Amino acid sequence: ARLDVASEFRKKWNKWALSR
Repeated sequence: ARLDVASEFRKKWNKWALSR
């Protein structure tokens, strides 16, 4: 399964959008 990771990666990227 690549959902737990694919989802976790979205959380780490979200900070980039909120920081940018």
